[PDB]
Amino acid sequence: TSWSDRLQNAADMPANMDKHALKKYRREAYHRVFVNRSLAMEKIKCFGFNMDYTLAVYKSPEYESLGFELTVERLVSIGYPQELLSFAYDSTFPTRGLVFDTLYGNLLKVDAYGNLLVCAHGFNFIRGPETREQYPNKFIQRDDTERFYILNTLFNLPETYLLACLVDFFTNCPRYTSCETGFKDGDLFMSYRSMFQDVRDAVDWVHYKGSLKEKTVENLEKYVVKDGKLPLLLSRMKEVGKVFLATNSDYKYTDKIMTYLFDFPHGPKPGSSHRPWQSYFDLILVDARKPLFFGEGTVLRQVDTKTGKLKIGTYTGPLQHGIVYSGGSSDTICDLLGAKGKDILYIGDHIFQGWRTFLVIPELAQELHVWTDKSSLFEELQSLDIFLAELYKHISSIQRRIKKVTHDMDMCYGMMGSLFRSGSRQTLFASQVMRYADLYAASFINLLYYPFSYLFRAAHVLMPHES
Amino acid sequence: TSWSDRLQNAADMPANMDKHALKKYRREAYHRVFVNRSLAMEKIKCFGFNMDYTLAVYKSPEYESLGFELTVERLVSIGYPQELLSFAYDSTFPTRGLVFDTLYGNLLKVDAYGNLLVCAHGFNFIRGPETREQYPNKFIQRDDTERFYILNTLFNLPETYLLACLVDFFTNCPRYTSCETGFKDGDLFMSYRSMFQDVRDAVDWVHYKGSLKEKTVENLEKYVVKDGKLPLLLSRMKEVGKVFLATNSDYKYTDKIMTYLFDFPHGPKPGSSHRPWQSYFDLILVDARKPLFFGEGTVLRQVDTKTGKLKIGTYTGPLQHGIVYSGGSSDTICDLLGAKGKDILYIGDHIFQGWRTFLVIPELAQELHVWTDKSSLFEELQSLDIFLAELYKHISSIQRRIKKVTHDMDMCYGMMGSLFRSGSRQTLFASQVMRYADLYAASFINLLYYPFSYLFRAAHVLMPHES
Amino acid sequence: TSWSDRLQNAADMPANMDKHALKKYRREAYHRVFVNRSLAMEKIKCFGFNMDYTLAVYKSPEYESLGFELTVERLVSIGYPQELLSFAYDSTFPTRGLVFDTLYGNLLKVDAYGNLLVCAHGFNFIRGPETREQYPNKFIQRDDTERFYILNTLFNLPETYLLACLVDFFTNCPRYTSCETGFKDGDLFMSYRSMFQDVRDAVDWVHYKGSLKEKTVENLEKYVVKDGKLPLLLSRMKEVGKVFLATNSDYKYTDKIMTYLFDFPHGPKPGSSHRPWQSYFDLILVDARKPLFFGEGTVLRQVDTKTGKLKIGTYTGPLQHGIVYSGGSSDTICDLLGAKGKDILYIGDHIFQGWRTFLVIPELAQELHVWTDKSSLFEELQSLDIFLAELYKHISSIQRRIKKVTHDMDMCYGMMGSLFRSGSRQTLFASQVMRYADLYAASFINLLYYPFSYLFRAAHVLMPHES
Amino acid sequence: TSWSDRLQNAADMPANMDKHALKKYRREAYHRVFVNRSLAMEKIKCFGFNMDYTLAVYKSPEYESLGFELTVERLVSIGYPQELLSFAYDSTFPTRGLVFDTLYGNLLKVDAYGNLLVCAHGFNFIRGPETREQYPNKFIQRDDTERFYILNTLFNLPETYLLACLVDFFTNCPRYTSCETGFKDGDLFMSYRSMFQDVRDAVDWVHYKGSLKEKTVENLEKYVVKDGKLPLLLSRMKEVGKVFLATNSDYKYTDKIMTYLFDFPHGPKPGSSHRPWQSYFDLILVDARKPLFFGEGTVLRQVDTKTGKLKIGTYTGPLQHGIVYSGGSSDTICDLLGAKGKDILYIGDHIFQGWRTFLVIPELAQELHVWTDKSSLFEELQSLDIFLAELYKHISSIQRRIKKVTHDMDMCYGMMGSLFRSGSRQTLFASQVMRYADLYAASFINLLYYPFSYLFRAAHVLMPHES
Repeated sequence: TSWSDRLQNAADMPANMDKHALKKYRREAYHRVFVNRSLAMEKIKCFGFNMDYTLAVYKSPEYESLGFELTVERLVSIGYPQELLSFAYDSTFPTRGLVFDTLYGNLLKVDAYGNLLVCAHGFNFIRGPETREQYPNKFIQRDDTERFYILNTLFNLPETYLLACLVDFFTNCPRYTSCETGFKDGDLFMSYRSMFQDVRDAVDWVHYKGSLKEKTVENLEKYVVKDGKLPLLLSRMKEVGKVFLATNSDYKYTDKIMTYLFDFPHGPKPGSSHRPWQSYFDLILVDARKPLFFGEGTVLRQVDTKTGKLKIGTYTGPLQHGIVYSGGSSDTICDLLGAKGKDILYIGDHIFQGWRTFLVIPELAQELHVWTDKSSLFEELQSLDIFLAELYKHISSIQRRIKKVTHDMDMCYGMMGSLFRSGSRQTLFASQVMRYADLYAASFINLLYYPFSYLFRAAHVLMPHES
Repeated sequence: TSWSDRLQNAADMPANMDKHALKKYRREAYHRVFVNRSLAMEKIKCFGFNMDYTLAVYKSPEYESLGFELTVERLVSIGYPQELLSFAYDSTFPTRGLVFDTLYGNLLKVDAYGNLLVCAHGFNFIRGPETREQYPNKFIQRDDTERFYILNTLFNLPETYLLACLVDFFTNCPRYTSCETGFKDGDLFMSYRSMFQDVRDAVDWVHYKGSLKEKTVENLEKYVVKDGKLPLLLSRMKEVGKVFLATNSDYKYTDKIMTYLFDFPHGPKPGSSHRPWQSYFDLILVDARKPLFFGEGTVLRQVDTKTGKLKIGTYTGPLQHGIVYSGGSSDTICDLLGAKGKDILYIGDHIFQGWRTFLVIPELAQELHVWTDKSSLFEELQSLDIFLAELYKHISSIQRRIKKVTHDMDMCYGMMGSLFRSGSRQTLFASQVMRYADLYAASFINLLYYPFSYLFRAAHVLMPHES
Repeated sequence: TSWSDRLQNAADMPANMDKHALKKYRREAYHRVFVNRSLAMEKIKCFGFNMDYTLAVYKSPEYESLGFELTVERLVSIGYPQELLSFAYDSTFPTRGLVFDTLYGNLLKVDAYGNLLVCAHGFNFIRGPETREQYPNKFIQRDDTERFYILNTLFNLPETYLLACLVDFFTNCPRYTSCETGFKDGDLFMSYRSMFQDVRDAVDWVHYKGSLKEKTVENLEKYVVKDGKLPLLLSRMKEVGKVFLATNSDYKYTDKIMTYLFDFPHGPKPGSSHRPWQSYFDLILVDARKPLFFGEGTVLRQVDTKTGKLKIGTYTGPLQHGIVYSGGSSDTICDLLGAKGKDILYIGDHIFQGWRTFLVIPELAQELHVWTDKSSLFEELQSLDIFLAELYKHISSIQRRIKKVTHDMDMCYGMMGSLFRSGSRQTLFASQVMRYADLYAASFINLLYYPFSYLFRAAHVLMPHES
Repeated sequence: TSWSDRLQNAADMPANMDKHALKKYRREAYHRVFVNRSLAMEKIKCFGFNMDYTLAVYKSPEYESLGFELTVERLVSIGYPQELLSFAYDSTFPTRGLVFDTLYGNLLKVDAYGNLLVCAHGFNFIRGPETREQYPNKFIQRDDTERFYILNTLFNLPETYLLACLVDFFTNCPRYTSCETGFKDGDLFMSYRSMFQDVRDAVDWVHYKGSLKEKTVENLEKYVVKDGKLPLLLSRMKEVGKVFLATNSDYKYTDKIMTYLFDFPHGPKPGSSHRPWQSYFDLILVDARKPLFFGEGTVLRQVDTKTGKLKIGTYTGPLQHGIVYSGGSSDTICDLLGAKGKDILYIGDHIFQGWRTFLVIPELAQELHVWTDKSSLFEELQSLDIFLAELYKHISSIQRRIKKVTHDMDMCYGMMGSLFRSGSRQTLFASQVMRYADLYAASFINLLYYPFSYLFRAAHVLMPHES
């Protein structure tokens, strides 16, 4: 069961909206909204949305698999060897948030402080003594952005796997000779950095210039989760505040996707008349150019919605319906909606004054199921950790047991472990979720199970001396 | 009782070094080392020290009071009105870590996200509706470094108070007319920013060009804590690894201070021969120029210890005793000591690859005593917070009670509240301690009560969905 | 007669290489190499070449006209009104080096100090009092790169004209209302900056993603000057040093163009066997990414010349023939050729340690012919200028005569005047030629008329007090 | 005869102000204003002045000699060896504008393109083959500001000489061993960069914290040129526009100096009543902080002229007399004077929108006298250069004669040659004068010999192809 199977299983449920129905439903972890920082819902005046992996949850492993194959085909088409065509996408290998080391050709899982949790070269997992040869203190400086690339997004999933496949292919194929920083074909030296750049370029091309969008849109049932509860949540939000869409996609793609997502023989609830997806938003903005959108942005433009092209000129005046914007900035959205900063909840799949944030983490659906299965393994980890400290206070192969249990726990998630941790150690990714997302969940649909004056309450944080 | 009275009270204790003596002593909060991130002491190869507020704990309120009066006298001497001489330092007003808003002339206490916890203009505490006139969402952007200055250090204590005294003086004196961004004397407009810059300049002058050092050094008994347990801890550290000093002070000041700190009729333990302070360090570095020291540093120089002046030339070769360095960088120290990054524990009073860190927070001695007195007040705060969320889930003047209890709790610390929080809300400062200090305590002497293979163990951190 | 007609007329000449034939030929201005800074040819070890407008001189006005029409068609295709299709390229309007002011929608000709020489909004030439309304001291700051874009290159010729056509169209068409900073279509405001960005984007697209290259290469006789003297000069250079090509074009385009340029029934001289264009270069580098090429560059790659695609890997070793590189940097070229800086003459059409520089200015052929026709007009300008200063030393409508003669002289060049001056005032462009080009000429073929040990001699420069 | 003897000789002349008296006086080079760029004096609305080396011309070699000795004494006082006290300042060695290479300890004279004209290590002049060992193409990159320091100002004269004295001392003294990048005293290595930084620090200290100002002001007759024609020129300027002073000096120093400069028993002309120096300026600004003054500046303050200290507050309103400002910016001056950019002539000794510029070059007085003596030597240089090019066109020891004559010409200026050239090659400094100074002269007093509607006329500049 993929995480998107879990989302699609819950998506097939009709909404029972009775008071205690919604109450007993948000006991179940997969349907809860988790809280890093308290947030009074009653004080939210606008709800903003990204499209991709937020409203439009691409099905897994199919969509990753499509991205992977189109990227492989782009690499072959620009000169990569034919053997690449025999790769097939394996959803059990990649974990989101890995670091690619372009110097050595390794994928690294790290904590917030640069400590290495997992190191793999191709499909070989480096450990202990041999890791320290390339990572002296088992440490990487993540802000050496010229060397290390953080594979942070869900669109980075196929290329996470592809990079491993390639290092493995060049490392094991006898045409090639392995080096520390790349590989030779006869006297021809190819660095892992050049190779990483070709992949990155090929992923960009598939998205901006290749057939990814085209192939998605011809089979939306295969590639995109559809949930009848979407128009219901959005119409409920529009009762209590304004709703907006800000997406990086162009207008034609957004329209095709959004039309599919609202394509039910009904509107908010069954039995009601269907309405156009545009009717659910007070403001629709495409070609947003995030993350630049959140800074200086680009000039505000306006789409001719019959042609999908930009108008010559932009409607100057106040917010009125019918209009679709393009570019601009998040500050321009505030001005148009008449609401600033903490009055705004922005719901998206990516971790980037000051809007409140709801982070959708689609993997959380499967992570939650494994987490509860492993509870014993984690509890033992805590005990060993506690007992180890007891020994040092005043033979001591508790360390090897700690190493063993940590591996076992991790393998249940896939080869690169949990998104959020390796054994008792939190990932870079988990720390950034905690620092940057006020609220997070497997799906934003989970908001539907809470009343709109709900006070989301974070646990009181105490310093070590306060506890 | 000042925090430095607490440190000086514990400093008058001889060291009972029996096994269970040290065990039962580090139950008591004021003598514990607190742990943000686990640290195996057995793996530490070098211990590094800042001098000021670390080895040399300046007595409070006397030292702040000396800084304050010399700074006031500098301002008068450069053209400030005579009424400044009737100011007297009040240790109950300043809390460390306040933000001075140079636009409006307010001191602000803030959380890590920019939310205003406390706003005071002079000695008037702005609240609710009137705060929102200048701080629209009750929010400041701390990284607008041209407007906001964070009064982060213990040397900033007198000027925190001085800035308040000045705004209060100009605001209430009838020679002057108040404006939003400063004040007039007839047609003469003086901004709060100019005024803040004069104070900052005057504090710098007192330290670098005035009589602060001179007045300290003529009365060390009045201004500096002396603790006979210092040579004992340091000699214990030198048994298990290397010890170094890196200070911003010049050689003559360091020598005067360090000689006083080792001035006992004995060495490590009573009954042992006294030794020079220099014998306790494998490496001594002065004129360090922190924080530049931690980056590119400056060229490595060497002090002629009979004159206190730089030698022409620097000893190129390996670490040998007798030598005192000047300038250089933290990377140069690693090279000389033959140990990198996580092998090093650096002990200092200020929050700035990668050395482990022990943060000395002298105020923690008094904060800990108030914390335990207020436990009831905090517990009520938690209950109200929890009960408030219960109401919103489905008249509601729980908010006014929350506002009231928060004030009451805060006033026990002084007018600007606790260093670490305002009621249930953590300060910017507390967050930075948690992010940047592996270990922290009221005093580094607390290390003496733990065995040198101790494993300092942080609580396992769980994400909201893991708990 | 276009400048490229002049180049093509001289290109139809066979080379008479007798000693005094070449001597009497380089008396004639159009065949001379002009010298800003002395250069001993005997000391040059390598000759480097850009392709475009250097080896491959695109015919004018045809090539500009092709660029213009493909750019117009791109704008219409993305939403610009149909009336754009009735524009036709006018080679008499643009002068190279104009500044587009994106705030006001004006083309400006300026001197090196920011002084306005010519201001045109669409096809209306603003003068005197009305210029000072938008340019207070008749001055622009060229390094305000967000506002002002310098239309420096020969590829900028069509868009120089296009920008004028567009401002004129929107200004005179009654669908639209004129504003200071753009224009309205009803309530729709379009800024000149947005409009400039669309043009710039459309020019980029025509070059990188549209049919410009395709249409060039299907009719090379119409679009590119062919000169039988090219292989002769290059073979002469290869006798005395190394020859290299560094171009931004990809391999397939370069090969098509370069094959055409060497397509004669003969090699260096008539009667000799034809050889491949590649045989004339010790080093060939494509996808150079200038100007980044001159700094950090990109990784050095290698082209598979049978497919036109990059090889996986790059030949590590010393320079050997057969190899074609891609990317890299100018420092990598030096390493490969074994010659640095002043040992290298780089021949190109664009003004960008330290290679010597030969600047090809194709317009110089027509500018030289007008210059000599206007000699009287310029001489009068000097006299009026001198006589004006005589009056002020001690009614004075010498200023209006100076204004009149300056206009008359300028109109002989086209509407925006000479590339190098407006009357007695030198352009920004002329100053940059003098500062940055050691040698310059209408064509690099002019090198053929000088012996290869020639000492190019600049006039001794004297300061005003030395003269 | 020093350059300041020449200025003081002309300063002893009374002003004969008859029409043709002033006409025949500005035939003589030493009394002319030279013109790089034309400037209509009739269009100038404000005249701005720096103080130092502009209004206050420090006598040479005395003032350099005072700076030198106080700097030497500062170095000894901070640990430099006693032998430094036996240095004596030699005004024949330094030429302004030399580059100190902190890597190798050489002074370099360079042209605008980085070409080495003169290289000296201590007092040894490196030539030919041995220069190329450290400067591969005889070239330095001046914008490598971490390595190369340009000794641009007249205050840099003593330290130019001092740096040479020191390299010579450490190189020839047998306590020390020479290295490529510094020198050893036993095992102690001292780099030339550290040594350069100590000198630079010591020069700064002498100026800001030592006795330079004090020693100047106690003997103004010895250190500062006094010219009775100063009040006359300034009063003439104030007839036709506004006059302002912007200086980096504080108020007390400025007042002492300016009082001395106006200390005559008369005002503008003999026979007229004396007036205070302040009466000659519409605006007086001290503590200007140039060059920051020309950018963002610092806050505008106001001096209490009875105490010399800053007022608390600044007079907000329009320009009125009596007021003395401090800090601020050049934009603030424009606002106060009601005149922008090209309406302003700024007269100073240093080469730094857009004020017109008059550069005072005190050395020009002696340079002009040598220039005319060497006219033959330069004319031969031109002939050899021309004849050399004639040979290469088609044994050739014209090069050694060119090398010889160039040396001979140069030695007439002092050991480091002319400020403006080495033989036929212009210095970096000469190029910057030509690029940045509209007008220049040995003294600004030269303005007195031109009528105030004079049109300063630059020679028409032609490109090589236009001539």
